[PDB]
Amino acid sequence: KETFYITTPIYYPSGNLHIGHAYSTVAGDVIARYKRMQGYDVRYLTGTDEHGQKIQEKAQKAGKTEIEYLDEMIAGIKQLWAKLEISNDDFIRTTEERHKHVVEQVFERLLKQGDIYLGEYEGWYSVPDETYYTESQLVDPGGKSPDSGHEVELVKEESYFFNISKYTDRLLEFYDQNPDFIQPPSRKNEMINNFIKPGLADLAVSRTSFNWGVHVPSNPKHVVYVWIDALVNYISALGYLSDDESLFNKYWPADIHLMAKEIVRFHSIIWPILLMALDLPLPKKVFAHGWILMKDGKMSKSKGNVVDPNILIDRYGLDATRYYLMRELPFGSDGVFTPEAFVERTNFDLANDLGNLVNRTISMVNKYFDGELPAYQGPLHELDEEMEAMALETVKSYTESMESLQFSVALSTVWKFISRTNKYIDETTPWVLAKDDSQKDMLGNVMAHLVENIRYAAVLLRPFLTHAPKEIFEQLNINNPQFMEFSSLEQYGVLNESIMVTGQPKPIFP
Ligand SMILES: Nc1ncnc2c1ncn2[C@@H]1O[C@H](COP(=O)(O)OP(=O)(O)OP(=O)(O)O)[C@@H](O)[C@H]1O
Repeated sequence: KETFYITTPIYYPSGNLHIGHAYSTVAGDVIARYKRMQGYDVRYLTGTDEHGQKIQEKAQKAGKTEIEYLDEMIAGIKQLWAKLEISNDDFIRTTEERHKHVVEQVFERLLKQGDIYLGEYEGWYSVPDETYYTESQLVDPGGKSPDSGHEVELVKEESYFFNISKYTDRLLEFYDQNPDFIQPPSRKNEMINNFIKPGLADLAVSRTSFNWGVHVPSNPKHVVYVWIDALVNYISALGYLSDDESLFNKYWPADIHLMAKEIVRFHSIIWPILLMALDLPLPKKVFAHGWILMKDGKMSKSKGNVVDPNILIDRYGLDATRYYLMRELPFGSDGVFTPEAFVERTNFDLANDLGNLVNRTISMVNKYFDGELPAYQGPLHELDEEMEAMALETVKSYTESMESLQFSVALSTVWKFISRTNKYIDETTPWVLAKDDSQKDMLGNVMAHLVENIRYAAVLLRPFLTHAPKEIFEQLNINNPQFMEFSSLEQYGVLNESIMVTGQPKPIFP
């Protein structure tokens, strides 16, 4: 079987994870499940970026040691992914020796090759802006930020520097060979002012001002700078430079690195250059989504302008939480959270459109045939040929949207099919057919189309929702695992033996 490897970013446990982090991890989970259903050998990784001054500060901020603070935070994150039913195959932590050893190895290798050299970084850090500046960029100079008005802090410390400019021609050559590397196309607007043409400055890849992180074996006063440390997670979790590299050679290069837009530059410039320096294959694709916003900007874990996903899961359930994120907030833009939109998505799309349809269909199969669904014969009603064609086009359109990670467009397309199946009841009028004994076949045909239409939706929603499709298969009494796969949607009319549906149809209530 063909392999597929997808990653989220390793999240910085500086606070509790909000719904933006949930979107990222659910989005990657949707693809993982989707790819497993297509017949790929999938590995899906997530994790925690546990080193840095920022973690060292947040442990200070919560008046506590480094490793005690983290253990408590990592427990909460694993509990969240458990509650979200994320099908991640592994959880990488940068504090683990399996990661650390590889970072140490990589860093000493770059040292041996001459790629890195000892020096001093001198610059101007704006405390509010969280961005470094040169002295010429300062306003009223020891000066003000050009972006804001806050005066800057002078930062001088020993640092290793990585000669990245020599990989410029190979990087530009890689972009030419892989013009669709960054998806969606709007996200390579993050590559504006990239400095590749005029010349990339040597990157400061270690700190001496703090001591929390991966220490450089040659010079332990230095700690490896957080971004090269963090990016190693994608290859270290597969056992790169360990005594078993079987996962690395099976899954690398990664098919998708998933993220939000603000780390496209890091994943598109620094990460391929690092891989080039190790003579490793480059990632296939970078998929970057937008931000969930509030009323004071992007949802931020250090700021606290957040919605806790535990609140949404506890109150409304898992399916409503997962559906809302994927449907309401498109991959290719930013989006505002509101409690209004959440209940509308929950009640109108899930409980009504899908939930009514299932209840209506089972109620009529119980009423007219005593639960005994007649087998699919063919498109016997005059509308069936178009509707069966629509079902096939729904799967094809769904596929196109899913391959480009347009999750809201895929779900929107699925919901047009669900709505049309509700309208199919209205315009066929089974209750009227049921009065005439001579129309029993047509009535059977109509019920058969309703059940098959529902099965199409349920299969397509398996990557998105973990409970409701399973609940739908149980009530309709589709036990065969074959009828739950994508391949069974390739031709309409799967159920050609009669089926007994449930006698006590409960609400699906997704
Ligand atoms: N508002 C958001 N919308 C979507 N994704 C988000 C959001 N915030 C964080 N993420 C996800 O987390 C990744 C960034 O992880 P990070 O660890 O920095 O959390 P943070 O909230 O961005 O940081 P900070 O702690 O500085 O606010 C993004 O690339 C994205 O995957």
